[PDB]
Amino acid sequence: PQITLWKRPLVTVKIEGQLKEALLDTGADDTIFEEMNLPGRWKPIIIGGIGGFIKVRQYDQILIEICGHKAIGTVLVGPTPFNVIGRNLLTQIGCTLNF
Amino acid sequence: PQITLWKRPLVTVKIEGQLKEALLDTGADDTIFEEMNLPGRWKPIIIGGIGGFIKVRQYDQILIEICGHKAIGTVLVGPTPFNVIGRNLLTQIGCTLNF
Ligand SMILES: CC(C)CN(C[C@@H](O)[C@H](Cc1ccccc1)NC(=O)O[C@H]1CO[C@H]2OCC[C@H]21)S(=O)(=O)c1ccc(N)cc1
Repeated sequence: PQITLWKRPLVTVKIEGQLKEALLDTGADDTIFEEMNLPGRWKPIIIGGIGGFIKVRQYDQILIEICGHKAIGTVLVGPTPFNVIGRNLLTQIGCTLNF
Repeated sequence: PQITLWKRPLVTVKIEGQLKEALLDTGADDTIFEEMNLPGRWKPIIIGGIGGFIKVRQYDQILIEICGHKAIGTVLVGPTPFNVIGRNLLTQIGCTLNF
């Protein structure tokens, strides 16, 4: 799908059987979600952005189906204001910017 | 141009005679640059990111020339870690996400 940027690029994702909306965020290197249960071993890390840094849990090789496209990669869990799909997963669905 | 997301989507920008690289950021509603001077009056505002908020100066009707495409709109100036071109200006160059 082609997506214009007049509104936030929020898509519906299926992750761990749960339905969530997330931002397709080209300014995010990695994917991060609100608090939720995910499988496998995790490690506490600390990501930062505009204004400061948060503590999250890094889960590896997590599956997400993003607007009907499947991707596997690292998903971080923690107090993010929005779920964001970052470049680590955007690449896997072959997402590009065009102008 | 078509831009893949394996690397950060940086582009060279010309703004008020200055050359800068800025992140094509589809998760940013607004455009913000590190400290610089700009024409016109400005109003202080607060913006919030993943882990906190920052005090920035808001400028309106600022000319930005992004990768050879021109746009005019709001530009915020504050202690951002990376210059980001938000949707308020991505929309003006006809930028779209495609996958
Ligand atoms: C620090 C920057 C490189 C921006 N980042 C991605 C960006 O899309 C965020 C993602 C984002 C989205 C909503 C809320 C917080 C963060 N948006 C953002 O900070 O924009 C703010 C300035 O313009 C305004 O527009 C909305 C928020 C304001 S980030 O969220 O901090 C980030 C950094 C690393 C990872 N792995 C994931 C996300």
